[PDB]
Order: sequence, then structure tokens, then C-alpha cells
Amino acid sequence: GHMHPPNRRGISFEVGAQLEARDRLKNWYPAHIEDIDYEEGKVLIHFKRWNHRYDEWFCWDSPYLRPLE
Repeated sequence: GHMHPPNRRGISFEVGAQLEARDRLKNWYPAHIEDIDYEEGKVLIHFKRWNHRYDEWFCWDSPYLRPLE
């Protein structure tokens, strides 16, 4: 019952792909897609250099994801 990833300009939904995301404190940082959950339509975000215990799942339609550019 996979759902289909959206088509978003400047974002590739692949493991290892780069983008920017806003953390819980509402700051944007560069990030990489660690995993993609086709089941629930989410992506595990790893912020560069962070301890991986701080990785966060984001709905892939999330406004708090955006391209590197």
C-alpha cells in the first residue's frame, strides 16, 4: 500500500539526496534524506553533522522541507 512521492521542484526523493529542512526550533539547515517511508509518506531527515538521535521524520509534502539552491 505504498503512496507515491510528490513532485516538488528542486527536491529529489532519494536516499542520500540533499535539501533544507526546518528543525523544531524553526531554524533551516542543510540536510540529507536518510530513509523514505512509502507506507506512511514520510522521509527521515538527517541534519549535517548532527547526532543521528536527532534525525526527524517529515511528511514529504511538508512546508518545512525545501530545495538547496
